[PDB]
Amino acid sequence: KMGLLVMAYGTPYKEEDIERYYTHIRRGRKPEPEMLQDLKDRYEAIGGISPLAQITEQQAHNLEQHLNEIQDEITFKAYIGLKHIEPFIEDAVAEMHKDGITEAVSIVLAPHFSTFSVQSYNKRAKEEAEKLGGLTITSVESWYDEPKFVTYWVDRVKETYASMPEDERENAMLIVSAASLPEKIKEFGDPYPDQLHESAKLIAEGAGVSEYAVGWQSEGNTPDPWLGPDVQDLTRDLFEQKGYQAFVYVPVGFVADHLEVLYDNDYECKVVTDDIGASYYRPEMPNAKPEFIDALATVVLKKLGR
Ligand SMILES: CCc1c2[nH]c(c1C)/C=c1\[nH]/c(c(CCC(=O)O)c1C)=C\c1[nH]c(c(C)c1CCC(=O)O)/C=c1/c(CC)c(C)/c(n1C)=C/2
Ligand SMILES: [Mg+2]
Repeated sequence: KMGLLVMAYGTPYKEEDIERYYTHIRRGRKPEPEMLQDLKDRYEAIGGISPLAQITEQQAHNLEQHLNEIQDEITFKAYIGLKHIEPFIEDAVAEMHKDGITEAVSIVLAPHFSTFSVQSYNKRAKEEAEKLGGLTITSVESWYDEPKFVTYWVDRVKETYASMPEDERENAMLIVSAASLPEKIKEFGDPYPDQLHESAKLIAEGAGVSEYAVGWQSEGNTPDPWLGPDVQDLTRDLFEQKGYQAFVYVPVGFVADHLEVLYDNDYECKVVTDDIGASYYRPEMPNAKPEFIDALATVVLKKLGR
């Protein structure tokens, strides 16, 4: 019986939880009334918060079921650990420990390694396990290069391009993005930026797309600079330089239909394309599709040498 610790940033399960989620992200400070209202507005804008938290649940559940289905050596038990939403990462480890689990494999629902989004989760998780004792966690650190994951996006892209009208297919620009982070991660030699660039190349060459670019999105609002250029500005600058008739957005850094994709892409990036008279394209996110789950299953099994 092995533990399967699945971690992610987290999304509120109920609208009544939006505020605390914000506080947690703001590290103890409740958001300003307007600031809070502006987040609530965005969730409504995309159809409600309700569906979002369910996707992460289905991903972990399906991953557990598939891993236990494709091989008979190990029986996995999934535990969700989130950064800003209960069950928190430390709560999930505590529960694995309480349940008697002595060995566990963890994986973050973000393909690129970064200090802020993968290393900090693994660290928090392992430190809690050590404090409890008798629980050893083996952590997946990056999987953006897993061929089945790359293939997933390559196929979604080939399809989008093959469904475009003639004019666009010859004047389209592919934008591969991930969640931006403070530039100070460089102080730690964080390869996050490099992994994104490689992720973009792998997908572009796989789909046979030659015109593509790398951008960042969803940066937080702090006094420090964040990884740029932002997808919105990148789209404008690229249009100004070649007048592309279409932009295809691949938020490879994200795995589900969350706020960053449904809003920051489907709304804010479409605002830019609409403004410049270009079509907007954004292939389906992995969510809990079997093709994606099989990719994660292979990633976990490989980490275990199986
Ligand atoms: C899911 C994509 C993502 C998000 N944040 C990070 C990532 C990887 C990382 C991060 N977001 C960050 C940080 C910490 C930056 C730091 O250490 O200063 C990381 C690693 C926080 C941040 N994020 C935001 C703010 C305003 C801040 C600063 C909070 C403060 O006032 O202290 C904004 C959000 C929000 C809405 C609350 C979301 C959903 C969110 N951030 C941008 C997205
Ligand atoms: Mg924003």
